[PDB]
Amino acid sequence: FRKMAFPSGKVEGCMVQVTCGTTTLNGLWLDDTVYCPRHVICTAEDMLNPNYEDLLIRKSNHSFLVQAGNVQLRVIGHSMQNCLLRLKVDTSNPKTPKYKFVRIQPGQTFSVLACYNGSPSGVYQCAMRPNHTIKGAFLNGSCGSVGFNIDYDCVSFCYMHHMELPTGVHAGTDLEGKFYGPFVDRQTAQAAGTDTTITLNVLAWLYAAVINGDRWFLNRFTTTLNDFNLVAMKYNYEPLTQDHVDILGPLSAQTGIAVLDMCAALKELLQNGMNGRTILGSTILEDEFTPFDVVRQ
Repeated sequence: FRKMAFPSGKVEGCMVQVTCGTTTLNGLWLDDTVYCPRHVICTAEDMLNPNYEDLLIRKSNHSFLVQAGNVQLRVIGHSMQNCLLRLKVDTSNPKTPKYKFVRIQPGQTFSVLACYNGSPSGVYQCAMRPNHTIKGAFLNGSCGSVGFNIDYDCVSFCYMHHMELPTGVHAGTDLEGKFYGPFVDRQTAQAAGTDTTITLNVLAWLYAAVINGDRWFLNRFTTTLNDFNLVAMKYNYEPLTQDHVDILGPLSAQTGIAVLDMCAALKELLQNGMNGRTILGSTILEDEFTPFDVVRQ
C-alpha cells in the first residue's frame, strides 16, 4: 500500500543536485539561483555543533557542484539566508515557472516532488502535522525536496525538506529557510512528542484493509470514545474526537462496519500483539496515510 504517484508536473525541470564535500542533496533551480539546505556544507562532525557563519567563511564558489542531470551549472556566488544556502549560477533555468514564495500552516495540503538519488520520482500529496512534521516514507533519503501548490498559472513553493528524524518523521523550512516548528539544522535530540501515533490514519488504513481482503482483526466488542481514549493514552495514540469519526463517514458507509466497532478492533490490536500476522502486507499499524489517501480506494 502506497500514496498515489502523481506526475512530476512543472517542477520536474526545477530540480537540481548540489554537492559540497562528500554530501549531495536536491536543490531548487529558479532563475539563476539554486536553493538548498545549508547543512550541505557540513561534515558529520560539523553537524554536531555548527557555526554556519564561520563554516561558510571556509568555503568558496568552487566548494559547490550544481548538477542538472549530466549538465554542470557553474557557481558564480554563494550566500546564506536563514537555513537556506543560496547559489548564484551563470545561466537561468529556461523552465522557471511563474512562482511566488509563501509560508503555510499545518492541515494545508500541498504537493511534494520526491527524488531517488536526486532523480524526480513523482509528486506526492501531503500536509504538515499539528507539530509541523511530515509523515511520508516517500521522503526517506529525499533530502532537499520542495513542497508547492500549483494555482492556475502560478507555482507557490511553501516547503523544503531538511531533516529526517529517527522517529520516521520529517522536518523542513519554507522557501525563506525558516523552519516549521521548533526544529534546527544541527542533529540533536529533537524528536520529543513527534512519535505519538495519529489514530485517524490507523483507522482509515484499517478500513483500507477491510475492502481489500484482510478482515481477521474484526471483533464483536463495544467501546465508547471515553474507554478507547484511555487505551489510546496508554499506547501513545492521539485522542480521538468526534470530528475524526465524522471524517470516516463515507468510509464506514462503504464497508458497513461501525466506527466505534472498528475502534474495538484497534483496541484489541493494541492490547494483544500481532502474532506476525499481516494487515495489508504489513506487521506494523500504519498512520502515514490520511483518510483522503484512502479516497483512492
